[PDB]
Order: sequence, then structure tokens, then C-alpha cells
Amino acid sequence: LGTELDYDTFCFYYDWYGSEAIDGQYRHWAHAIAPDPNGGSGQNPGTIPGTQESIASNFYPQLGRYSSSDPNILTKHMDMFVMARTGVLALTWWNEQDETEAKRIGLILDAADKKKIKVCFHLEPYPSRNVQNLRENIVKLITRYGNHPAFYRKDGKPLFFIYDSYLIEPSEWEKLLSPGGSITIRNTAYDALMIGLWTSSPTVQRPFILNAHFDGFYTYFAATGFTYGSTPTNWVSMQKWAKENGKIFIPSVGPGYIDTRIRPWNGSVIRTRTDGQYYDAMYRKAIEAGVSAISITSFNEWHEGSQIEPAVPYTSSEFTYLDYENREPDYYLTRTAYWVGKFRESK
Ligand SMILES: OC[C@H]1O[C@H](O[C@H]2[C@@H](O)[C@H](O)[C@@H](CO)O[C@@H]2O)[C@@H](O)[C@@H](O)[C@@H]1O
Ligand SMILES: OC[C@H]1C[C@H]2N[C@H]2[C@@H](O[C@H]2O[C@H](CO)[C@@H](O)[C@H](O)[C@H]2O)[C@@H]1O
Repeated sequence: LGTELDYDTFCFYYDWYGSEAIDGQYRHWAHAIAPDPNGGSGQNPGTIPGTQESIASNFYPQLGRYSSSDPNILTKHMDMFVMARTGVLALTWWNEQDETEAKRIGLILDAADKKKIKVCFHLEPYPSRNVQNLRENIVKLITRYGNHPAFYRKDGKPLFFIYDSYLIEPSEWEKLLSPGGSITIRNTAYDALMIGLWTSSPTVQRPFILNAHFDGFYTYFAATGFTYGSTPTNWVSMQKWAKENGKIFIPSVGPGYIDTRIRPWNGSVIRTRTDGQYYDAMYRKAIEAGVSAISITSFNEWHEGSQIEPAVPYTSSEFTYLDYENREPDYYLTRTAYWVGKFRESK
């Protein structure tokens, strides 16, 4: 029918939103404003309070200030994934070691399964992250969730995205990811496809990826040109290298970028949506590069303005939000479904 989910399409999902009613605070809708890293001492940038009128986004959710722990919101999000045809939810994971995290992960897996969506983990740079505790956490996630019917596998293997993987040396990665590594996961019950973050130029990234023994790489950033890896004109040659070296390239595409509510000094990273023309151009480049899998930045990183989740016009007494302009609130979901079809036609 040209409506089914694609299980080589990964959409980055954030589960950190809270409401007073469910979580005790409108978590993440309220957010600290980041100081300017180039702006000198004594900055008191303040905070966005997460009131109805003033949230930590330049856009405003159709679903309002929702809780990521609200089963009714999770249902709606799964229906949005179905509309987008995105078969894999790539869940931010911060190793919070708290019961509220554990509950939420189970709710997300349960809701996903009702719609045949799959879940993989996006392993964030949690405190003291290193290859030993990464191994222990991969073991824990596979043990806890691996038998859940919504847990993602590709040809029998779990898949993890590793954000800011460059913070760990290749010599450490090798211990986990080479078949001969001291603490290898290869050939164990806990083997997985490990997808590292390609940031800068090939002269740095090629040996990093090879020496770390990652299975593949992704680029994350929604803003074109933010890094070498997020410059789509590089994707054909990145894919060629990937193919020559047995690596899986999963370029990241997004619909725009703007984070100036939380990072007022970061305006040079703004990428305008232009009624969908930015998203079209980026998605087309990923497909043209001939890749096997695509990642989408993001479902709902509202702080960074990269979300495809529906947004609505809103003007409050405190802020005039951006919105999808000439497009309707669900436009980026249905345009994702368009591109997933083009991707499949290519595969
Ligand atoms: O432009 C802000 C930027 O913040 C985060 O990225 C930081 C770091 O995590 C990245 O590895 C490097 C890449 O050069 O850039 C930043 O320091 C992300 O949240 C990103 O989406 C955001 O644009
Ligand atoms: O998921 C990878 C990163 C992508 C983007 N969401 C940011 C990063 O998280 C940092 O920035 C957000 C605000 O944009 C803060 O809420 C987080 O506390 C911070 O770590 C992700 O790591």
C-alpha cells in the first residue's frame, strides 16, 4: 500500500518532558538559559519558567506542555510515528538510575509495540561514561528490555547510537568493540551494532571509526554545515568510504534548527524551514547518497527546533512562537512519510 513502517528509519526521541501533575514539575518545558561560551564572566542568563506562556522552545507543541510519562501522550506519539512511517524510535538514554526513568522506558516500549514500532537506545554522555560502565549498561538494557517485543534488532543484533563518542579514545573503544578486545561484546549474548558519531574531517574520523571498531556512524546535527558530517554534500563520499570499510552509514536529516530561547547567542546555527524546502533538500541528499538507513533529528527536541512533532501557532503575553507557517501542524509527519516512500523505492 505504500503506508507501512520502515525499520531502517530511526527518529531521535526525547522522554524528558514533564508536567506538574505527573512529574511534580513541568520538566524541560522549564529550562536554564545557557551562558554564552564566548561572552565573559558574571553572566546571569536566567531560566525559562515553563509556564503556559513561556516554554523552552522557539515553537509550541500541538499537544501542549505534555508529560513523557503520560500513557495517553505516548499513544498519540505512536500514532504520529505511524503517520510518518518511521519504524524505529531512538530513545535518549541518560542513565538516570531512578524509578521514574525505568517506568517511562517500559511505557514507551509498551505503547510502541501496540503500533509495531521498535525502540533502540541513544546512549548519551552521562557522568563518567566509559567503556566498562557502557558494557554494564548495554548488558542491563539487553537483559531488561531485550525480550520486549518492541525492542529493535537488525539482522539479530540490537543497535545503539553513541552520542559524542569522540569523548572516549579509540584505544578504549577497541577494548569493547574489537573481537579481541579485553571486554569485548563481540560473539557474546550482548553483541550489538554500535553506531558512533562522525563529526569532523575524514582525516580525523576515518581512523577514529576504524580504530574504535564501530559498526557504523551517524551525523546527528539537523543544521547543515554545523560539522563536516552534517554537511550533506559530503554524504556521497562518506557512504563510499563506509561501503569500502564494511561500515553502516546512517546520515541524520532534519527539518530546520533554532535554539535561541535556550541559547540566545547561538543564532548562527539557525536553519530556516522554508515551508518544508529545507527538510526536502536534506532528505533528498541522504537518499541520493545511497545509504541503507536514515536517522531523523528529531521527533521532539523542542529546545533545538528540529522537531517533526506537530506544532501550532501561539502568541502569548511572553513570547511570539514560530510555527509551521503555510503548512499545517502535521505537515512534517506527512512529509516524512513521503520521504520514507522515496527511500524505500531506492533501497
Ligand atoms: O549548536 C549547539 C549544539 O549543542 C550540542 O552539540 C555540542 C556537542 O555535543 C557536539 O559534539 C559538538 C559538535 O561539534 O557541538 C556542540 O559542542 C547538540 O545538542 C547540537 O544539536 C546543538 O546544535
Ligand atoms: O541527543 C543528543 C544531544 C542532542 C540535543 N538534545 C541536546 C543534547 O542535550 C543537551 O542539550 C539539551 C538542550 O538542547 C539539554 O536539555 C540537555 O541537558 C543537554 O545535555 C543531547 O545530548
